[PDB]
Amino acid sequence: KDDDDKLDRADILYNIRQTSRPDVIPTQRDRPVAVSVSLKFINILEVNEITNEVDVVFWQQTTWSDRTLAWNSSHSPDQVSVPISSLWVPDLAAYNAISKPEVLTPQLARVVSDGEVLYMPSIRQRFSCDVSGVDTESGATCRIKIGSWTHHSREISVDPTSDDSEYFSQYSRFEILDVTQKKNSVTYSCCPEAYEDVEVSLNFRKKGRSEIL
Amino acid sequence: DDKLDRADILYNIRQTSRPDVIPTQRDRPVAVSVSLKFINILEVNEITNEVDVVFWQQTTWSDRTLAWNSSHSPDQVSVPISSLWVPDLAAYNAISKPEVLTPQLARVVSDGEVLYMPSIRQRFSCDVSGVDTESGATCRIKIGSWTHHSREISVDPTTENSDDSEYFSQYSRFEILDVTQKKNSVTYSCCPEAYEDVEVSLNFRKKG
Amino acid sequence: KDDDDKLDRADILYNIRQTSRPDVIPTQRDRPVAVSVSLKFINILEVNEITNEVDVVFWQQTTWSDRTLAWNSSHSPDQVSVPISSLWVPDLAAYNAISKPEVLTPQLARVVSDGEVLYMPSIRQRFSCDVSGVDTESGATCRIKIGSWTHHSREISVDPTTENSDDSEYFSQYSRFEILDVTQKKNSVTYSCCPEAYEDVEVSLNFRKK
Amino acid sequence: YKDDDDKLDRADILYNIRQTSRPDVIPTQRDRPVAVSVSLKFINILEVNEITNEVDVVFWQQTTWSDRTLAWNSSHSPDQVSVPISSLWVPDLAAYNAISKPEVLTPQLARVVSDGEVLYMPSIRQRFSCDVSGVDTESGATCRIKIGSWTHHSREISVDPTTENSDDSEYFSQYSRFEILDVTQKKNSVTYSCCPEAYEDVEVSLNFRKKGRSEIL
Amino acid sequence: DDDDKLDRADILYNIRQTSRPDVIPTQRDRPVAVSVSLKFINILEVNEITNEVDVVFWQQTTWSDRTLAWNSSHSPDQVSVPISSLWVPDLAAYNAISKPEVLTPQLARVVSDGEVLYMPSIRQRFSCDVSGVDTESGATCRIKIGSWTHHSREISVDPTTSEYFSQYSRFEILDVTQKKNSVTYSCCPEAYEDVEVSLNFRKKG
Ligand SMILES: C(=C1/CCCN=C1c1cccnc1)/c1cc[nH]c1
Ligand SMILES: C(=C1/CCCN=C1c1cccnc1)/c1cc[nH]c1
Ligand SMILES: C(=C1/CCCN=C1c1cccnc1)/c1cc[nH]c1
Ligand SMILES: C(=C1/CCCN=C1c1cccnc1)/c1cc[nH]c1
Ligand SMILES: C(=C1/CCCN=C1c1cccnc1)/c1cc[nH]c1
Repeated sequence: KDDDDKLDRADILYNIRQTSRPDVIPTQRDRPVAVSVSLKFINILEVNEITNEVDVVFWQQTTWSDRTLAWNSSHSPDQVSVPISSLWVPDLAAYNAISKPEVLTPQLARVVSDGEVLYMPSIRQRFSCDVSGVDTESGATCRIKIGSWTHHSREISVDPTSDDSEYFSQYSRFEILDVTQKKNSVTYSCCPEAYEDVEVSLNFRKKGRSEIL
Repeated sequence: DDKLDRADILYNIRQTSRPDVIPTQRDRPVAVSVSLKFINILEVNEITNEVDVVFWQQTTWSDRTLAWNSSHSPDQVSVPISSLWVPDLAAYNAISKPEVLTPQLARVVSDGEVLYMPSIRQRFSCDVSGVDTESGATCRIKIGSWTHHSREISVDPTTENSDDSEYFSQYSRFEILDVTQKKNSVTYSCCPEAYEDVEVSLNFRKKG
Repeated sequence: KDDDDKLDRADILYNIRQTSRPDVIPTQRDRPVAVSVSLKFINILEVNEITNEVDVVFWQQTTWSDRTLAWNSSHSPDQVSVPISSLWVPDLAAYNAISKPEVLTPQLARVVSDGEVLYMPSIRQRFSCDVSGVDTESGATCRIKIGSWTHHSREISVDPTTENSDDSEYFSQYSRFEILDVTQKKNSVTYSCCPEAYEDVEVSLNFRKK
Repeated sequence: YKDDDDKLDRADILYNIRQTSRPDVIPTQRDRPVAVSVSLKFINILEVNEITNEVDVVFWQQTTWSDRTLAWNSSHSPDQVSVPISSLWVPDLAAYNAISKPEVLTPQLARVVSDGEVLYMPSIRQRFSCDVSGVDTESGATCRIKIGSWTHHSREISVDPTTENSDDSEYFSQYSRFEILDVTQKKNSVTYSCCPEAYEDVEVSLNFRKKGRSEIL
Repeated sequence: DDDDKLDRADILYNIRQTSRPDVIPTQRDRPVAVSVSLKFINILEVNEITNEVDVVFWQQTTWSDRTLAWNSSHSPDQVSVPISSLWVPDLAAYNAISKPEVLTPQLARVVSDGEVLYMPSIRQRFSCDVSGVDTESGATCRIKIGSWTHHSREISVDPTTSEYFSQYSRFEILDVTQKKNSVTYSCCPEAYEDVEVSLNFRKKG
């Protein structure tokens, strides 16, 4: 009932900008920042079986908490939209991306009165992954690994939260069999740091395939 | 055309404008009217079900806090959109960034109405089958606020049906049979919020 | 003889930045701002007769006046270069452009002591226009329509030049195409919905494949 | 390590770095050149054009140097923080044979270590003019990439390799059309007969080949 | 003294206090003398159908601004400076058909005597006669570089009075000339001083 009180929203934005530290990780209770990531695939635009590359569009549902941003919403809006330039956002990258992430949507996040932040850009991006079997019944399984680029596991944990039937375009030349998203840890022989990431396994295949029976 | 009046109006708008806060008046959602006027259909890819199009995105809404008495001053001024709140519209089936081809200025009217109408080039995933037939193809584009649900913003059409004869290029390979624009509400199973959108059905065919 | 007086130039630039209102149309008295636009074609890069599209490069000579910027040049520079971010510039758009105007050149304008402003970017841009006849002796005639995007005729008037040429001084000798004629006609656009009229110049590019 | 998640500590370190940092001045200590270490970890080879002698590749550019004025005592505070590169001096590296801008695929953050070490490792997609002859043979092609400071000569910046040899097995995509045989990185000093200054660069030699070189037809 | 950091910071501070990035550094009420020399690095994406060519070149650009000079008897002789802190000539390739792609860090060198050197590596496309590219006589590209907005009374742009070209280009250079040229248009009285660069090349073989 108080959502549409403009002055209240303006004051909330003011409060957020006073407290927000866009360049500092919001670690609370001496624990790493728990970042949840879930990709909702919207389309598969191009796949190349020779080069093992895919071109896809997905909604990157990204959530985390910063309780320093919280406010009492007993008589004020429960949520507001905030430009991400005013907020800290996780420095996520896909390890096997071969193009820049192209953000297709307005760069606004939602901040909830309990301090939860939700940012969900629609991203088009190209990846190097296993496209073998895309023209078969069992299809291909393209794996995409996403994690913090510069923050190791003691600082940020990136965690997962389907056939994406609610999201995936019915007009794609491909169809999604299954999308699994699992916790994964990465370490390199040179160095002690581990990186937490989510491994997204996209199992898909070409629609209306012609087979030899 | 009184320059000092215009400068003062712009000053006033910038003193009052809150570019990041939705202009909810009373305790109601912001009513955003959107109407796409198609100008060109550049490419139609039957292999991939994709279209590349150019359209004017006629967008209007009110912010009465911007209003002024224009009895003896200009009725409207042009304002850079960076000085204004503008709705965070996005097309759900866009597969490229909206490319704005025109100067990023809005008109503000002395009654507080704002008109923003970018020319946009953008690619979409949609049903392209039938494009070379009498019935044509019907490509549906859903547009709405990306982050504001129905209690905060309503996105509504103006003209429900039009052949865009005043807008669409006579030199295109294609012709417009009908552009239908209707209110549409989207909810996802995961969450309670609804998003109020305009569903734009672009029915077009290859000229022959 | 005072053009290269550096302190003079710095002071002129200072004065312009004190006076200039980059977001307000420089209307003088009770009249629209008169804007002249002349396209000088450098090249025609690609033409598609099936889709009726062209890819061109041109110098967009744009002139207007803001008398509030004028100064007494009797013992100072006649002109200076000014970043366009410091100036009001006409919000011109090509109504049949199908790509963003790509500016190839430094974004500087000239301001003359009498208040004339000249901005002439080199632009690469694609258009939807009539390419029919490009392979004939008479060639194709592609019309490019340019006017203010948000200012109607009471606020900005776009006045065509009286020039008639094949742009021999500008156009690449090595283009696959040849320009037969480039002309401009004043035109006014109105839509049935609304009373406002928008002034434009229609630039007619008559060209053919060599 | 126990203090890594102390948020106020991190904010204060960032403030300190921003008070001390001179983003446009080389961090010369004593009167010695800034020692810049560079190591390219190749991830993908996207395109190899045998007609034109061009390659399009993705690599992680591991770049390290020291600015001891940024150091702090981390006995009871975070050992490292992430910092936007706009707040830091970064070496003005360029590849002499690049034919496209470096496209940075990742967030533009560096790590600053409490001893003053800085680590910046962007993933970069870039195109190069190099020798691709032999890519379809057993011995492969060897594409050499020369990287150095664009405007600082050897008295001001030295650009040196880290690891001499590797097949990048931990980094290179197993799904590429190509496979890496060896990546060698050597110091190289370049002077032009016109002028006296020398530029101290790294020559990166990427020896790679197409998989499945024996085809039917 | 070159690697004295505080000295370098102070020089940068001094340059920024005196630099007027938007005002031409005309001295003695004479035009700014800008010297330009292109070093060709590569010839790429040559299209014989469309008569277009990509070139990569280092654009060696020098001029002086004596107000930037300092006494370097006990301090650095030279420093690197972001070009945003300096006036730089507004050079353009008048005839180019693509945006210049600057491939290198946008830093200039400032010498203690006030000399400035800026040398971007640039990739850019041009309209050229490519018809003879596979013949002994070859193809020709003409590139005209000058100030975009400053005429000859304000800026003079003159040519400076195998080490660089890629050994892996498909093409080889037959000749390069870089000549003083003054460009005037029938419509208007101003002349623009430019360097006319003629690049003659052919496919190897
Ligand atoms: C660096 C990694 C691995 C995980 C991805 N990000 C980073 C990173 C770390 C720090 C700064 N920038 C990027 C690395 C892996 C081996 N040696 C260095
Ligand atoms: C999010 C949606 C759906 C409507 C489009 N915008 C949003 C959105 C909402 C909030 C922030 N950014 C985008 C969503 C989440 C689960 N399911 C859909
Ligand atoms: C708007 C037009 C037509 C001329 C082009 N610019 C505008 C415009 C006007 C105002 C703001 N932004 C663009 C329009 C509206 C209905 N019919 C045409
Ligand atoms: C310039 C060189 C050497 C190659 C690398 N960088 C530079 C450089 C030097 C200074 C500023 N910007 C670039 C040069 C000049 C004549 N010959 C070579
Ligand atoms: C203008 C030229 C020719 C040389 C290139 N720059 C300019 C210029 C001059 C002023 C501002 N912006 C560009 C010109 C040529 C014929 N009529 C006008």
